[PDB]
Amino acid sequence: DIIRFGEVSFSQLAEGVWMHTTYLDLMGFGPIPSNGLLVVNGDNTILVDTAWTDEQTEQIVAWASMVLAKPVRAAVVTHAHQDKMGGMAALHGANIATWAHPLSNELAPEEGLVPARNAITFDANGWATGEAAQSLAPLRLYYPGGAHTRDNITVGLPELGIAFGGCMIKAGDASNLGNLADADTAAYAQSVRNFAAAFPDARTIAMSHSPPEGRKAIERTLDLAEEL
Amino acid sequence: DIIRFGEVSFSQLAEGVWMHTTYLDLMGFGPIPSNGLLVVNGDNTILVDTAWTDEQTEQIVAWASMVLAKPVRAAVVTHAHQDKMGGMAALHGANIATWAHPLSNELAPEEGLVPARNAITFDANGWATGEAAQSLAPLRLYYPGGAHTRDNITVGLPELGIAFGGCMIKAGDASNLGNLADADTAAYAQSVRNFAAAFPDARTIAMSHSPPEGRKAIERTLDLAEEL
Ligand SMILES: [Cl-]
Ligand SMILES: [Cl-]
Ligand SMILES: [Zn+2]
Ligand SMILES: [Zn+2]
Ligand SMILES: [Zn+2]
Ligand SMILES: [Zn+2]
Repeated sequence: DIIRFGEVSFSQLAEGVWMHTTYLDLMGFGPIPSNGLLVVNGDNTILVDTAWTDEQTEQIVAWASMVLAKPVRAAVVTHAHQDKMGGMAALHGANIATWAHPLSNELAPEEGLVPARNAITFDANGWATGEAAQSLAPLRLYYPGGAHTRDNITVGLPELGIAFGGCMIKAGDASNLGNLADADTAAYAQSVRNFAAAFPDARTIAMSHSPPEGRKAIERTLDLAEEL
Repeated sequence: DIIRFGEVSFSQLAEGVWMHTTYLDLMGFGPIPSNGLLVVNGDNTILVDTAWTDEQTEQIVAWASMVLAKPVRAAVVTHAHQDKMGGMAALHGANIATWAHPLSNELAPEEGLVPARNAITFDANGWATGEAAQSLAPLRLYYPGGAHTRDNITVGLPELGIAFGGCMIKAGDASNLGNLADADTAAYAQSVRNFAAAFPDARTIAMSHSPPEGRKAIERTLDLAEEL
């Protein structure tokens, strides 16, 4: 079931938790879907990942404030690629506090992308702490290590049993890990393992480029990551 | 009009000149087409580019020897990416002399690809000379400079008015230059210009990822390359 608003497709994964999907024909080979989340916190929403473009990101922001009546107050992006950070400028124009891994902010300019305004502090165990943890709660943010990119992070909602693997996690029937141009192939398997252990009980596994699934998406991804 | 043989699609562009198209779902976003050529030289064919895989390349080789009755005697590859060099092992297994730009041979191992057995000697003007020019005639091979990759080369057939731009050239209605992960963005425009001037009279412009077209494909590609 899907609500289509402008260029955006919204699906409810759980109460207060929506998925947004937008498309871009990145390389002329056909439109590519990209998935993020909208997480309701009281009278507002947390945005996980932008759409591909400013204009698509603006449509997400308007949907949250005008249809959900839960305007976006903070956003976190899962690494410095265009499907996850392409609309950063629209967020900053709306004066929305934005958050990323410190390495995503270093890498974004060379990628043609705008850095977030805040660095997430991750503790020595890979969990967010400090201002990021407090402001983005109930979301739990976890850095699993290098995989799809060196800066990729993951976000979880343990109470609801939902964990979002970003672009690191691929579908349970994947034949490949998608775009490895900036991947960390040596660490990929272990970082999948860390993520699986960071959210050991979540049964709903969401990811950037295919719809939500069960934990087999982790199993297939690790299998693929192990034969790199 | 298209002949489908196994996984391969063959189109005749001119007498003695065929196009081969094969598909691979490279990143899980849908199958991607890749185009090469089969050029009849007397009782044999010259192969321009492999298919995505050994198995697809073997089907091209069998088609040439068994249906065309013009077995492949030499092959040239237009740079070190999988759509152009993925089936190098099948060529060498068939004992087919293979040829590439010297930089494609240096780059191929890190890409997971097998180097060709011969380096093409390009003269100071970017045209092939020596053994490559003699053995691959009537094909004219031209190095335009860095663009889609630093090693990309182009092949022409002036008498037939056909010029093949590889992956450097994109379609007349392209919105982007496809996969720029290894591109040379500073030199891209000038190398498109060099190619356009290397084959100034060809009216049929073939390329890797869309069907043959007129010279507007050059015009649109350069326009895109100029705004990088
Ligand atoms: Cl969990
Ligand atoms: Cl010409
Ligand atoms: Zn990515
Ligand atoms: Zn992605
Ligand atoms: Zn290429
Ligand atoms: Zn290509």
